[PDB]
Amino acid sequence: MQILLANPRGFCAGVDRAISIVENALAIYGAPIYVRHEVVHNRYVVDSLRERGAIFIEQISEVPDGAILIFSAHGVSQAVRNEAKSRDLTVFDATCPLVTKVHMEVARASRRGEESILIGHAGHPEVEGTMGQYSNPEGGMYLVESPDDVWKLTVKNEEKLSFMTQTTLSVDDTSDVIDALRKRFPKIVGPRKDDICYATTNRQEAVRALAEQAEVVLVVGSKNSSNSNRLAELAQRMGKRAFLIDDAKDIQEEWVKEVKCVGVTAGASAPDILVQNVVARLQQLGGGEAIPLEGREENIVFEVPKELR
Ligand SMILES: CC#CCOP(=O)(O)OP(=O)(O)O
Ligand code: SF4
Repeated sequence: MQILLANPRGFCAGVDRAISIVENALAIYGAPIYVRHEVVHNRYVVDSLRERGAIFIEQISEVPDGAILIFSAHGVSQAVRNEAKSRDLTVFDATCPLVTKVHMEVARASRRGEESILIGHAGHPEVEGTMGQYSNPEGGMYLVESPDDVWKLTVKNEEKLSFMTQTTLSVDDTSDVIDALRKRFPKIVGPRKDDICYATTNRQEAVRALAEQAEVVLVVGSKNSSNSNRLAELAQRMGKRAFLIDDAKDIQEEWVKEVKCVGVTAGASAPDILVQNVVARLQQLGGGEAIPLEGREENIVFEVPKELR
């Protein structure tokens, strides 16, 4: 059985930065370091940091006075930031710079009292954080997930309306939402295409290329990782069996029995050691040397804040 690896796969710049922010905090200050939300949506990363003394919480009321608190890479609402600010807390922010870019646009619209529409998935932490930058009661902030949602939306003033997107969506499904937004609201203002980041765009392109060759695609990523779920979904819609897996223990032999070509990729929150162990397991199940596919080269790095070198 041939093993193909998607390219690019695995860690993006925001996820490597966020992990480094928590590890460096641990190394500088010792345990415990409190983290608001999973720093990134990967069970192995989160367990690793927990075993080293990071304590992951959902609400600032779970953090003691005097504690060091880190915001996860997905970002936080103004209310959460204000709650940490009004408390005794030393705060480091691991929000990806490409999520903060979206937050600044929502802040701008809020200050103008002009309504905004975010395209994104209800209850995802990034959507909570981004919706949470809008505070002006005179404007409005609305979430849509599908064209049907756009067809039911009514707003106060459609001549002054802008849109933003979550960073880890399906490029194709988002494009259909934006097409609806523009038909429904011809004066709506947005970015040229969406706020989907380079890493999400690039890993979707890479898994498309992988699924063209492979019969079965394994995506290394946790169940609550939006971008990892989008890679599996993309492969499934191309008619390949695709499985979202945390690690090699998840691989069921039946999924690859009699399969001549198996493809592996990884979401932007999955460490390469997990892919290495997946490949080892596929080799126990008959696979040969893993062959990386040619891919678009990535070169962006985001540095940790100077305070945490
Ligand atoms: C912030 C961020 C990021 C990329 O990985 P993730 O943590 O799995 O996040 P998503 O659930 O948004 O995909
Ligand atoms: S998936 Fe994109 S926006 Fe999210 S942390 Fe990675 S680089 Fe930043």
